[PDB]
Amino acid sequence: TYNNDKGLLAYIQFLASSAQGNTDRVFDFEDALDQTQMAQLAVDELKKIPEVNALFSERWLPAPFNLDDLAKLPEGTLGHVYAREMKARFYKKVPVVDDISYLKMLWRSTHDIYHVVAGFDTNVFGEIGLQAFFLAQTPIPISVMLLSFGMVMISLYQPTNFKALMTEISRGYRVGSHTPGKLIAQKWDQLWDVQVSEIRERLGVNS
Amino acid sequence: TYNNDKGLLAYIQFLASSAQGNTDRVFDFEDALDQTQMAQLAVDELKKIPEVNALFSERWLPAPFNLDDLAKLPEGTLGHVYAREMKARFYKKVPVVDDISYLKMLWRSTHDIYHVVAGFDTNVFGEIGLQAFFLAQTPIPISVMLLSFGMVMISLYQPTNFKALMTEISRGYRVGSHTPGKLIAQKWDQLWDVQVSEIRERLGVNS
Amino acid sequence: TYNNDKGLLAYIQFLASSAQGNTDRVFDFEDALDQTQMAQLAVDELKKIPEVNALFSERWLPAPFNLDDLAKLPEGTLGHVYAREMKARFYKKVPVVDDISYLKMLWRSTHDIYHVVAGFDTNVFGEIGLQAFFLAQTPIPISVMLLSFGMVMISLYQPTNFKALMTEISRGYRVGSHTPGKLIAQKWDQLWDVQVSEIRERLGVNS
Amino acid sequence: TYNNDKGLLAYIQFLASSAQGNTDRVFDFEDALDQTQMAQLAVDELKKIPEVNALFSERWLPAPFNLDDLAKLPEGTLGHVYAREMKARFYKKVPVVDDISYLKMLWRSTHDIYHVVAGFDTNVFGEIGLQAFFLAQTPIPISVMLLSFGMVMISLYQPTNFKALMTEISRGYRVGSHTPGKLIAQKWDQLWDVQVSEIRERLGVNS
Repeated sequence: TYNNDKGLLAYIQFLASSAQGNTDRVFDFEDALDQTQMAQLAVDELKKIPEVNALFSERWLPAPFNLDDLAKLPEGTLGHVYAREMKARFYKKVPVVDDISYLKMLWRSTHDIYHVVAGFDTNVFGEIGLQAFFLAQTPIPISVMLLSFGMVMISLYQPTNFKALMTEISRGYRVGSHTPGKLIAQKWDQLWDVQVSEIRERLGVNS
Repeated sequence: TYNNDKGLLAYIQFLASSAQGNTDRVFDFEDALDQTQMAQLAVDELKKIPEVNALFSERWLPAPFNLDDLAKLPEGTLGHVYAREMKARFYKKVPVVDDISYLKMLWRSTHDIYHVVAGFDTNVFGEIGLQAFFLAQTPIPISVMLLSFGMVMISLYQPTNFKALMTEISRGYRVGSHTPGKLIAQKWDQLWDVQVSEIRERLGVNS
Repeated sequence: TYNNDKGLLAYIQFLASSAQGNTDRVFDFEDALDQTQMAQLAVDELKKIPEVNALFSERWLPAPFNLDDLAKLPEGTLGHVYAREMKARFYKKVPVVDDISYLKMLWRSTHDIYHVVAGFDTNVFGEIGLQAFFLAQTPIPISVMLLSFGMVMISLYQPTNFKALMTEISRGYRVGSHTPGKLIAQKWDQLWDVQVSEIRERLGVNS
Repeated sequence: TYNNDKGLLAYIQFLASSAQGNTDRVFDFEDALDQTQMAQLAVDELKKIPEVNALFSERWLPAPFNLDDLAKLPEGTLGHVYAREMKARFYKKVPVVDDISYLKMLWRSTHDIYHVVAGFDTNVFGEIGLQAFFLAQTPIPISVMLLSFGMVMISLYQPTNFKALMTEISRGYRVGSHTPGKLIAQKWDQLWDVQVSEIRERLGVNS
């Protein structure tokens, strides 16, 4: 019923293209994983968590925001932190037709907020660190693929930075494993005016 | 000075062949990684640990053993445990010409003993668990490649067993990170007559 | 001095992506072949034919045209035929910095004219047939890659059309081998007002 | 009903391994193509030629021979020529269970004789030329794959020999297209005592 071999072909494509813009390569890969068994299983397991199943039922997606208005919010709030680093540094839209296309949209609309709450950098290691945190909480295909990819590309092309990469991966997974409050379960558009330290405390980043 | 692109080609070869005996596929892959920068770096970092550098200097390799004589040793000894499970279930030999060909031989001669001391099964998950333990202690290219491979092949082809795979990977890395006594640093041929619990205690598997 | 392994990675990327827009995939591939030895050798061999070496000296590229003005030319002329089928059915620009970036631009600016003079369809088989005609005359890396790709993708995914593909490939090569007048050597912008039958006669398509 | 994606994975495996014994790599690849649609279609099309369909009915395979006894035959006979060059320079056996396993065995048992009758060298280019002759007569998946592979590996890794490769490929295809007597249709074990010139005349190599 599922074409997993096309998932492997998509991963081989991803590894090979990266050995030669960069934002669209991940979207093309993500799309190729929709046909796999892990795509359906991820949806089946997320729908087992009540607050996540509610978002699937509602088809919840964050309200549009103006970066300039977010920047005008208090000093340590989610809005201010996100906007300040967006100006210092938006995705491929798909029609929501089923559970898989919904999860894809929920992920794309919200995942760039994750690293600010989780406490990871916008750099390569920070992004691999964040994936390890997500995988520890709620495993989805792209997170598994991006972790393996990360490990392979750093050890092959920049092995002098492998220890650093493993330090972020282990920290990410460890912290994510001890965070009961799932990132994916949050209605982010309602947290722009809330302190980042307060959000971390609500999710129980320490715990 | 290093051909890393051939390392990526070797990994793509490995992923693709596995999607179709199995022992020789890993040896061919291992050999293809000798040309990479990570191969040299692994040697450079291992030689920084005194007891490991001594084995490189000596060109230490384990003495030949007769499985029947090992089985005749006491109940809980390394020899007895290894032999009992070998009979219930030997590799590609290369001439030792340099540091990389030495490490390859040391690895091949001894790595099948590792899982009995580390406490991992001979199955697929047990082997991926063991790699995570080794990577936590002394990172070498094959261990990184086999971890990524594991993660990708299970999530693509048997995703219903991904949680189980992550459970072994995390346990492996966690235990390995808390084991000061390096597996690679041991003169295994001198431990056949020593209790497994005693070896685990010497290496400080708990710590 | 050349990275050929990256050429193989580009081909693997191309095959794998083509097993899942389509115009940019060929450009990305073409670009990845610039680093190979065949890229330089193709330039070295083309520069051995005087008429071609003349365009390399001038860094000749076709003058801009308005499709509506070309359509207004007499019945059987190159301009009229091209425009009529363009309306019934433009590329990635690169700065001309050397002979490889030059040949890439010459190819992209002019190759869509080739099929009208050569007599091949705009469809998949017509394009693979045209590449066979081009490889018979003046071999360049993309033609070789596009031919192999063609053969592999049809035999793997649509084998019921393999006989038809081999009919276009052999016709293309045969006709191209018997055409002394090289396509690549022509200053196309000077032939818009010339009959297609006259151009075919000048190039000696029969011969 | 067929897994074509596994055929593509097998080709990617083959290309990548060939960028680093060599006899078994082709057999593993050949085996991976049995699951494709082209495998069945090749059998369906071969069984449409009566002389071939006769061998499919008998599941004909050549009788065993002693190389020393073949060498003792007259000067220009098939036996003598084959044996003389075998001594100057045998395969993976599979149980014949269906038409695909049959064609695989017929191919492996007899294909080394082909080059002596067809007039191609035992070298790399001679083998690629022979496959072109075979594809012109009776197309089977391995020939298509071996042709594409050939073209890609020479243009990527030894482009200075591409002209020579295209000379053998076009000669092979041209000669094969003009040979009515199919190689695959011959009961070779009955021709050991027949002159090579006589066999070429019977098959109509010129025609």
